[PDB]
Amino acid sequence: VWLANPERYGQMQYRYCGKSGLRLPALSLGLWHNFGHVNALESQRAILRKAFDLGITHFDLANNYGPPPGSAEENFGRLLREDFAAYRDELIISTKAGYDMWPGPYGSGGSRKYLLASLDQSLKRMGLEYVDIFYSHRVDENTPMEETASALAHAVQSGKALYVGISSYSPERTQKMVELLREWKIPLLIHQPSYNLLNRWVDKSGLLDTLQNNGVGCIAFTPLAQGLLTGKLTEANLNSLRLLNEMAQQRGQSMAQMALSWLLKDDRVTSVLIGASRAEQLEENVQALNNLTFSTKELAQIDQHIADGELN
Amino acid sequence: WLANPERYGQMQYRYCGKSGLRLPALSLGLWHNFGHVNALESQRAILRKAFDLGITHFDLANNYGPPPGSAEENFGRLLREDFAAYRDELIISTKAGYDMWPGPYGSGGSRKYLLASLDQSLKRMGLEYVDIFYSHRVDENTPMEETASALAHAVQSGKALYVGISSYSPERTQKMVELLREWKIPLLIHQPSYNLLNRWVDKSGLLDTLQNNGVGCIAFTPLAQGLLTLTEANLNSLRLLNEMAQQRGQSMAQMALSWLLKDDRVTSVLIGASRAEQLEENVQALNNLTFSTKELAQIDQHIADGEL
Amino acid sequence: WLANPERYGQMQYRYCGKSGLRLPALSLGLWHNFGHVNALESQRAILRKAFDLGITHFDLANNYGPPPGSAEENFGRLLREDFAAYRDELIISTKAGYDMWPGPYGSGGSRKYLLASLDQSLKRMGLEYVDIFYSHRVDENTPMEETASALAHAVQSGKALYVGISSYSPERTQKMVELLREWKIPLLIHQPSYNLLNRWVDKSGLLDTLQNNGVGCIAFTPLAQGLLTLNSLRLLNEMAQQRGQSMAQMALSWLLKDDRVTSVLIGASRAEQLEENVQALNNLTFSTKELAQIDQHI
Amino acid sequence: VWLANPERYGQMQYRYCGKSGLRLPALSLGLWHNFGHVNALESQRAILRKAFDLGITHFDLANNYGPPPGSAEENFGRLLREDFAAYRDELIISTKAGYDMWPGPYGSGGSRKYLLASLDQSLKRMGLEYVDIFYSHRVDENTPMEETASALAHAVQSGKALYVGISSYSPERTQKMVELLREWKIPLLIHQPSYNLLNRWVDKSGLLDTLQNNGVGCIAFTPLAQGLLTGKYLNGIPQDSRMHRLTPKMLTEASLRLLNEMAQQRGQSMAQMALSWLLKDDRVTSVLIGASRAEQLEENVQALNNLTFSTKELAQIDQHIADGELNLWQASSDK
Amino acid sequence: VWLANPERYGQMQYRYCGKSGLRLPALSLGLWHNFGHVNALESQRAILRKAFDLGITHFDLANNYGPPPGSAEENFGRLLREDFAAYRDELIISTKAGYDMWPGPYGSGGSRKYLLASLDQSLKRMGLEYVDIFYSHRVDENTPMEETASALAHAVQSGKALYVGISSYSPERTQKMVELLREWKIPLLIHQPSYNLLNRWVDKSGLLDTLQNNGVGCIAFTPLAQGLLTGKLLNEMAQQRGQSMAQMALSWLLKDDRVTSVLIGASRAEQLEENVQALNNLTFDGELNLWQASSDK
Ligand SMILES: NC(=O)c1ccc[n+]([C@@H]2O[C@H](COP(=O)([O-])OP(=O)(O)OC[C@H]3O[C@@H](n4cnc5c(N)ncnc54)[C@H](OP(=O)(O)O)[C@@H]3O)[C@@H](O)[C@H]2O)c1
Ligand SMILES: NC(=O)c1ccc[n+]([C@@H]2O[C@H](COP(=O)([O-])OP(=O)(O)OC[C@H]3O[C@@H](n4cnc5c(N)ncnc54)[C@H](OP(=O)(O)O)[C@@H]3O)[C@@H](O)[C@H]2O)c1
Ligand SMILES: NC(=O)c1ccc[n+]([C@@H]2O[C@H](COP(=O)([O-])OP(=O)(O)OC[C@H]3O[C@@H](n4cnc5c(N)ncnc54)[C@H](OP(=O)(O)O)[C@@H]3O)[C@@H](O)[C@H]2O)c1
Ligand SMILES: NC(=O)c1ccc[n+]([C@@H]2O[C@H](COP(=O)([O-])OP(=O)(O)OC[C@H]3O[C@@H](n4cnc5c(N)ncnc54)[C@H](OP(=O)(O)O)[C@@H]3O)[C@@H](O)[C@H]2O)c1
Repeated sequence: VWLANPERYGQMQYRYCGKSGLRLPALSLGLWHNFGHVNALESQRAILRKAFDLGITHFDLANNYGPPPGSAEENFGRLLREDFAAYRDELIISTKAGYDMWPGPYGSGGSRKYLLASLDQSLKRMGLEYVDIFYSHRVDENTPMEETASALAHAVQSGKALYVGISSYSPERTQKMVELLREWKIPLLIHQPSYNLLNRWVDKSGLLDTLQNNGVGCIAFTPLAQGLLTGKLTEANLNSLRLLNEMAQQRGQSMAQMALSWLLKDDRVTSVLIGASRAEQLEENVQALNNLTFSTKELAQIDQHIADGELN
Repeated sequence: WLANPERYGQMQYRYCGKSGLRLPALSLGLWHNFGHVNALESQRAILRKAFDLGITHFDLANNYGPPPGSAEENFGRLLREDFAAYRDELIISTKAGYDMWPGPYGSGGSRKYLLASLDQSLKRMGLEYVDIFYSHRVDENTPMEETASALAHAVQSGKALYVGISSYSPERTQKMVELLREWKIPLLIHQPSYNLLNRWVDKSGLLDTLQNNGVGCIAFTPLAQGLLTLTEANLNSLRLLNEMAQQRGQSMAQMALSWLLKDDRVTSVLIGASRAEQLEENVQALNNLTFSTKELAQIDQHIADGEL
Repeated sequence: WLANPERYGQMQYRYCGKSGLRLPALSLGLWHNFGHVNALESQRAILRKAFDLGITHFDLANNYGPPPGSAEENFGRLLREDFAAYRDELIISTKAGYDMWPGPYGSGGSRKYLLASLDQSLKRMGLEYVDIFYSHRVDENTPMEETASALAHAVQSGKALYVGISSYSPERTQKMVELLREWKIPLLIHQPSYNLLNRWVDKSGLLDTLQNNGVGCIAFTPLAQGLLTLNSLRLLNEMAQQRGQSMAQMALSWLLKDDRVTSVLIGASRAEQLEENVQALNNLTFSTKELAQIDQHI
Repeated sequence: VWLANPERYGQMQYRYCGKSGLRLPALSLGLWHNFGHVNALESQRAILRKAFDLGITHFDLANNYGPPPGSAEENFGRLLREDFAAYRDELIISTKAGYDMWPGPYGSGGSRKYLLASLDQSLKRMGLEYVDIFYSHRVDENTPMEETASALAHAVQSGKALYVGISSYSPERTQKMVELLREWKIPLLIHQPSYNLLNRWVDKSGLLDTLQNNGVGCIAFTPLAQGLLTGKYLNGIPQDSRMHRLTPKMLTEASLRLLNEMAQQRGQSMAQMALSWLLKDDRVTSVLIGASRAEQLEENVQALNNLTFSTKELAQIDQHIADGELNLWQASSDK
Repeated sequence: VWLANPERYGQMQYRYCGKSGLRLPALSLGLWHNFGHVNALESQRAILRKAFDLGITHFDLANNYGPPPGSAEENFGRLLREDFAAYRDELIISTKAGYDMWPGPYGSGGSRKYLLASLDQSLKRMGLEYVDIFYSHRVDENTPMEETASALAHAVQSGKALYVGISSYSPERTQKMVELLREWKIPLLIHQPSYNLLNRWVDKSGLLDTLQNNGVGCIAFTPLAQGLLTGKLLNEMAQQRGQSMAQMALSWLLKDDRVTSVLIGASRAEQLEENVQALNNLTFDGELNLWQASSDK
């Protein structure tokens, strides 16, 4: 019998997702790594329990997370049944379809076949009646967005997803998906782009404007550039990373914490989607919330060191 | 049973019209050879070979057998036995429109027949849904509004992922596209008879209507039920068409299929089989999909000369 | 589908040993012609004709097909389609003992094999229980106490109404009667190979063991697989002609000439063969002279 | 989809269990270690697939195997569903109740309450309608054997277990259990004692004679003394070993260097000889090995190539291999 | 989510029930009163939680406990589902049939009809596959004991009761029930008689000897004479021992290995806390046996 921390909602920051009434935790946990059948279930269990005890209420999955593909969703479903029986309604669970999942022409892409068949498999693996958020995981340029949109609408209409989202769509495609979903009277909830201090296509492309103009949330994935922004590649690269680490030290933050605080420095990002291989990493990362302020000078110096090391 | 791991290596897949659904260039139909009059072991060897060759689309109708219904039952049986892990790699269709059961609700295009028939097909196959449900033919006594709305209810209720029509004129096809658009459903596919010796589809303007509306085309009786495998002039022309195939290094069947697949106007050709070896032969059509301008003229000329 | 209303008018039924169960004098076996290699419509026409002739007993085993299990599955399908309203008018048997599935639990007489096999058979046929469950053969490496107790568990648990054995010697039969009596279950039936050209049953004393213990006898391969349909076979055919019978009919009548045999378990590949075979019942008498001449030729 | 090795039944030896018709593989796999939630499911899957591909058809479990308790049974149930859907009827699956499993007075021991509640939990964890063998896992001197026996009989009668067994019972208690089960017309199938070259209470006590006289099988547990009889601890304690994760207290001055020579002389590893030795007698039905990786199964099954020992060999072993003081289950067998 | 006290098994004493392997807590909770639909569910919840947190693992019910009849079993089923979902297998739950439950000739007594139909209703009310102990609740002199026994034996054989018991049977009828149940290879587990300082028919009749000789446990009911032995001259002896009167009355029953358990009631948690402290000092007619009709037959 497991009891979650009664103070779990006392310290975490929650942000409204775009114009919706759904509040996401400022840090969410992704299950891309460390939740496959290659990882011991006890290690996974400790991570999920610590995340919920820190008030992280959003867990982000996809069909092909593991390895092997599907295993994160299965393991998550097991831990849900064992430790989160009483807590499902306090969690926001997402899954996605778009990348290679199973063999053949219906195992990848953006067709109605793949999306709806995949959603069913994901709900069965996780033991859920519905996900909170179902995503088109990437752009499929060979499926008309009308078809992808109508699949997402069917997920909602049928009660298999409460809300829908997209991931790695250009601003123009995002705008088209908002419009197609509006024809079904469904608001696009959220957009999940890769976004970190060293990868700012989101800024440069004008995505954040499209999102804000349409009331769509933003959840940043690989916010630590998969560990590059943690301190653990040319000479100028390393020297810049060293200087960024020194800025983080000046702020009283690890490099990881400053990378997260930077994404969260303004309202433009709803949540950052962190990974963890152990509970202590969650404890460190959520402390990013203790220092979300950057001076104009700091923001310039950060961009400058990135310019100087050619980390763009 | 384990499907061939290399099954997706050689088959060609085509997007169905403007949709994201990729059909195999050759699909298997179950019109013949899958009734209760046919041994289940023979059926099993055919379906297993089809999937091993990368044929992912299996086309059924309520009344396929004989007797009526039995193709769907037998398929369902084999699906459970051998394809338990593979449903989501398959495109399965059924249809309603011809005589299936006695009386005024057993044929035609009414909401009663279509929906009651879809339910019977899902139960016989053991499926929650078909990938493609079709109106199997035109019913001039049911308003197309009723037929279209029945197809829409199928989609809405989760009993069919997509819908199609079979043997509709270009004008009726265009009206069905429009009626289904009112429901925000794109018509996926049209299934006409179409082969070297039967080109109403081209001449009527059907292929243009399909392409213009982003509807796929799957050719039924692509071998003219074996003719492409009778007066003197007919036979003599078929002999010459056979010789052109020989020149190409193809059987007549393979050339007949390649010809339909020579361009993007056809999504798929719907072949039958009574044994596994015929599937092996037919899919080799993909090795030679090119026809010169001269070849296409000579083919049409021999067809003209034999009055085929 | 409606069964012939006169189906009980002509068939002869015999009490199985001392029990109250009446079997038809001719029963249908599904050893051949009911596999996935045989079209279902042909199978359907055979079963409908058998029931229309009053044959109420259908004999199956786990490994009947081919492939193994397919007879039981095809039977289950036809039961559901055509015999939905008639299950309680039918006596259905199955068996375990021969090779069914790979490995050490897929053959023989163990509790593991018999009880697992029964479960698979009931699932393949779509039945809550069989009327008769059999040990299909002797397993000299499993103690009979184990085999018997498995059969008893089948009865106690409601998976089989009665139990039987097949191809057991008179001595092993007697032991199985005794082991089952310890459970207060009477052995219903013995199924031996028995025909004009294979009479170990007579020579061994089996029929006496069966009668003494009230156990029924159902003869399998009663036509020696079709052989009883060269110079001696010619003369046996001439005796059949003299009786106004086909050779097949005489072979069956011969087995049924005594109260010693409850039923003969025929196979059929088409309906017409059933129609011919049941007419054996029109001439069940043999003179002493005939019986001698038959033995003399054969 | 997964396909088992078609030749899986070509090399393994199967032995009739006592006087029953149940044939166990001469090597069985136990899930005491390496199948908990602390062990990756992929590693477990590779072990079970290799075991079945070698013809090992018997998997032995217990309620409290893991860690944590219950997790071996849950993981096994998952793998059964995923890889062995078509093969359940080719497997012999056991579980047990008798050690500490859950808190309180009903969570340990031999009572009808504990045994029947536990069997239900094991079936639910494994996703099975029944186990092939249900055991009383040890002696409980405070529960009358009549109660324990009757609980095992209810397991059989109700269809939750095909056969029943006992583990670590003295010859006298074994004999009583055979008698009490006979009153229910159930034959006791099997006895599971600790038995290896360095732990021979089974020989000394007369247990093998009791078992044969009652037609009861014998499945030898810790047949490698947990790894000690593998030689893996002759020149150091390896990183990837149970002892680094069974302690170095067991490596006393008191055998292994001598035994290793004898094994070399036979063309066997020490592990193989240890197994062959248990299997030299037709009264040992099987040896119940553990494995932390597939390669260990491949080595161990080759024990079956050399099951013969000369009088001299047996004499030297009896002379020169003293009790190892490693029977951690002696409490049960001394009652 | 509710978590039971992790030290719940640290203080309670457990006793083997007769010759069986089943260990009952020395104090068990009965639901005769205070668990009907006339009692707030929150109050009931606080009592059961405290009982378990003190290591009391046995809860004793009957079909007609309430009021109204059946309601204790229903309330208990609810609380089981809400707070004891993870703990069923740590609990010993009993029910009974024998007194008036429903109208008519099948609603009382010892017939196979009443006992088996009643067991099915009890299991449905409590949401349980089986009870740990099913009892014949009293003697029915108009049903042959062979019938009652066989009904108890069917409960066990069918998996609806793990063990069976009897309540308020004379020594002679107890002995007959032991013998009848042995013909089914079932040992009678337990006898539940009224027994307290002011009501000792159990001693005088020879029942404790019959029980011990047959390996049957004894669970004492109305051990506080319903509250009379709580205080609301004996009180002065209790004071001398450093005990409340209640504690001394319970200690007295538990002074011997003759009593497996004393079956207390409670209307609030604090009474459980007080009563279990009886275990700290186990060393040493009121005309109130309202269940004497049954024990006199
Ligand atoms: N939609 C998409 O296309 C997409 C693509 C990628 C990811 N994502 C999502 O985003 C999530 C985040 O991606 P990611 O795993 O690359 O996240 P990240 O936050 O970029 O890196 C996470 C990893 O960095 C390490 N780490 C985390 N906190 C740390 C700390 N305080 N100090 C040192 N190291 C630390 C851990 O790895 P070690 O255990 O190796 O130390 C952890 O597993 C995923 O789980 C997934 O759901 C989505
Ligand atoms: N317990 C055991 O060990 C065991 C072993 C074997 C059989 N059996 C049982 O015994 C049953 C009978 O075995 P069986 O099929 O060999 O029996 P059989 O009656 O000796 O031979 C039947 C076959 O003979 C042919 N036949 C039948 N009637 C005929 C007629 N009137 N005219 C011409 N040909 C005729 C048919 O074969 P064609 O028409 O194809 O030539 C038919 O399939 C089985 O179905 C089975 O249930 C049991
Ligand atoms: N009834 C009971 O009370 C009881 C008690 C104990 C056990 N058991 C049963 O008996 C089974 C076996 O117990 P056990 O695992 O201690 O038996 P074991 O066979 O004495 O020990 C097996 C361990 O030895 C190592 N090993 C095996 N083969 C090897 C080789 N060829 N080379 C090197 N190392 C090798 C492995 O450990 P590492 O690789 O991790 O070092 C493996 O996990 C249990 O799984 C359970 O089913 C029952
Ligand atoms: N088999 C049968 O025929 C039969 C018959 C009767 C009972 N029983 C069983 O035995 C159980 C016990 O019956 P019972 O409730 O009369 O038993 P009891 O132990 O004689 O009395 C319990 C009652 O005494 C009062 N009390 C308890 N502890 C106290 C304390 N420490 N200080 C002050 N007052 C205290 C409480 O009543 P207040 O707090 O409201 O005053 C409580 O409801 C029943 O629940 C039932 O399961 C069986």
